Amino acid sequence: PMFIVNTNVPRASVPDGFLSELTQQLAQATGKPPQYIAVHVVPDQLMAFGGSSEPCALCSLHSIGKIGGAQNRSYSKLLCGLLAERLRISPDRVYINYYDMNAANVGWNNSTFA
Amino acid sequence: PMFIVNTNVPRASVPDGFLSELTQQLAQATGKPPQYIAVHVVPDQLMAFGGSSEPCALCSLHSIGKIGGAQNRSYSKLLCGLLAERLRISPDRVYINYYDMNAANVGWNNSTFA
Amino acid sequence: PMFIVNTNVPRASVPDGFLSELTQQLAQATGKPPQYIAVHVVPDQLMAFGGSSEPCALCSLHSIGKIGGAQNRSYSKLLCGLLAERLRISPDRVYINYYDMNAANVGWNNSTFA
Ligand SMILES: O=C(O/N=C/c1ccc(O)c(F)c1)C1CCCCC1
Ligand SMILES: O=C(O/N=C/c1ccc(O)c(F)c1)C1CCCCC1
Repeated sequence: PMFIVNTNVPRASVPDGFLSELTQQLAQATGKPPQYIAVHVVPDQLMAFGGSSEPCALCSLHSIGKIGGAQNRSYSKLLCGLLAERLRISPDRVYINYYDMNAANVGWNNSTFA
Repeated sequence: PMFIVNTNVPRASVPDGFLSELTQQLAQATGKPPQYIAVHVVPDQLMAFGGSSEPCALCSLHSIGKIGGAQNRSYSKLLCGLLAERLRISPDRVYINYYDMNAANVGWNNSTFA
Repeated sequence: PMFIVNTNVPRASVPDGFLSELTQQLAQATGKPPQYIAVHVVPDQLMAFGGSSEPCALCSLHSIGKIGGAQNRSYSKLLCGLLAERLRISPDRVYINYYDMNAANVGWNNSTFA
């Protein structure tokens, strides 16, 4: 799985251990080994949500399977919770795009997961 | 809707009010309330288009519905026009990927839009 | 085609000519005219792969067609090879998401490719 967070929150406001927490929590939530989890946080972005520049986040979670109605609701609760607690971003100013990737469309280690 | 623009144009060349203009124009074009529109501009990027480092932009527009042949052509005219007028980027050096998202695959406020 | 690479490798470690090499190699691999190839490299990123902050890369390749099982394996060999040789990133710390875009969903020059 791959989780990316783009936010206007300042780099200094991202707490130590944030990437490790995301990795652990996502491994738990998706049921995939943490060794396969990639996380990426991009602070200090020029963005607006609803026409406002208050703290917000635009994210994406890509996974080969483990994507669906109920699972995505669970992921959203978990991730919005983390963003709210760690980055002080209101859940209603967070968008998370979920992508169910086909194994043949994910490259890794000179080949794909097909 | 979520609109992201990545460009090699310098931050200083992005006019004040650009995010607000994108928000307003997108609300009008998509027919959705501005409160749901998210915009993200990323300047000073290391990119090339056609092998050239002249001004260019790689963008994406994600929306739950309101994506299709005719609509996308209209979105492209609007957005390329704005990029040309505000950032001085030639329309033929702009790529905009459109994504019609399923409500179940968009997280927001601790849940999804499903 | 559009290729984007996000990495924690420092800007200074990206060799001169890297964007041109990616452009030429992608033109060759996809069979697409070089003038239609867009490349974007984003260094100095805050990311982790498998919980580790050792050099890694999260990438994406979007193309209208020319995406499939065998082709993606070939693209992965090519791109991981380039990332390993030029940025010193181990192939097993690279993820590349492949997207087969519909011509109607790609905007360019005030319209789409439909
Ligand atoms: O590592 C990933 O997650 N997928 C794991 C996975 C679980 C079961 C399975 O059968 C697979 F083929 C792959 C990918 C990383 C790149 C973005 C898509 C998910
Ligand atoms: O807020 C968004 O736009 N979609 C709005 C929307 C309009 C009509 C509709 O029936 C929907 F289910 C959703 C999403 C934000 C995340 C990226 C995809 C668009």
